[PDB]
Amino acid sequence: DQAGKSPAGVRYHGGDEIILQGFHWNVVREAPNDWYNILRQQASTIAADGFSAIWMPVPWRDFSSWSKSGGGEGYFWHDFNKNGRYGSDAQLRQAAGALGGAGVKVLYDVVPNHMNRGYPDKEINLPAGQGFWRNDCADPGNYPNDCDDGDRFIGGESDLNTGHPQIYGMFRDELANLRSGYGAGGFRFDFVRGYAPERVDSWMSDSADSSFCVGELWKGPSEYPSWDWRNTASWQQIIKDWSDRAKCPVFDFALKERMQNGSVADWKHGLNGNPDPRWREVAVTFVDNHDTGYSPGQNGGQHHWALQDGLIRQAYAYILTSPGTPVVYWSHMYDWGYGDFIRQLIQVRRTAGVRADSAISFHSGYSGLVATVSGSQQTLVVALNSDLANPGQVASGSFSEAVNASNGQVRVWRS
Ligand SMILES: [Ca+2]
Ligand SMILES: [Ca+2]
Repeated sequence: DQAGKSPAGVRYHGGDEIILQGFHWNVVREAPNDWYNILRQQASTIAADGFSAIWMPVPWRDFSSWSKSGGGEGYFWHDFNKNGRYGSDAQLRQAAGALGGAGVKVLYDVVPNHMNRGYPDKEINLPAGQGFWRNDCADPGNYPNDCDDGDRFIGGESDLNTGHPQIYGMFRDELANLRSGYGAGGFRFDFVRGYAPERVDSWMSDSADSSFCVGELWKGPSEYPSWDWRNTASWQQIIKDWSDRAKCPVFDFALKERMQNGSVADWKHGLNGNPDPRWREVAVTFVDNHDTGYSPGQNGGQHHWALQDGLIRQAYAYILTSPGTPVVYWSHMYDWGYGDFIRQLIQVRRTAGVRADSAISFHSGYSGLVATVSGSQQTLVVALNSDLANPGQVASGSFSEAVNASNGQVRVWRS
């Protein structure tokens, strides 16, 4: 595993990560108080399957509950105590130690934008009237105010002033605590529309400068005011701007938007397909997560923007053979039967030496998506939902078949 920032200082940890999202939405209900135990038992399998990193659930305990129903998943934590719904503090340390010991770096989901302000029994008790909260200031709507330089979560009454020096430092110190005591190799930043991107750069500089970073900016052009250049920008431009200012890789919601709304041919318009390596190498690609996708259990999870059945293998073949940094969803890998296919694709990626900045060229004249990917060791030809017959139609050189699945709807050849 190679470390290192990008030529622009973006914390993509060498560009060679292959990430597992290590939970689904209903874990706290399907495996009560037992998930860290399961992750520890699975650590050697996760490593054998080829993952270099695991995105862990929010480690801060969350005892919220609402009624559709949910709660406890981590995104409405009430303090940093690790004895939450995924397992105990001791069980987390054991899981992180087993994962890191197997070569899987541990990335913690962290939620700075808000906390369960009203929870009656908690270690973090921030009064009103000192500037600790968004709503200490006038709050006319969902946009920055004088106590919060980003957007708000629902009504905003639980949004923290993350730029207040005491609140900034509270998170700074907890990121350091996760690194020194819980084996953190980096962080996944939740709801980054909620606070300044520069604050993520500051947090990482202070507490984990050489670690891996990724932020979730999920905000389409139409959510920006009419005077904001982002209101008429592409999804790529919006998330790339965030990554520039955070010095952090960013989830490729431009690719997700094309997978949900466009054709397979159109998947080339994700951030990870951009011909400028400074653009595509900061993309963190994914098929579904705990929010967009289904989960086992109640209500099928959230499924807010789920990829249809018929495209799952194509989508995994695309992200695992292409630039950017790919993320595999727990339930596709270990619940729903795509594991052997994904295992094969990870081996193909590693054997070809595809990394976050590998070149990718898209070919016209065929149906579907046809791409040539320049790995450090091999060239790949990838044909998804395509009438391409063979790689010699689009590439020079000698090729052999590496993947052929779904009646030829997923084909990969390697040089
Ligand atoms: Ca690395
Ligand atoms: Ca906020």
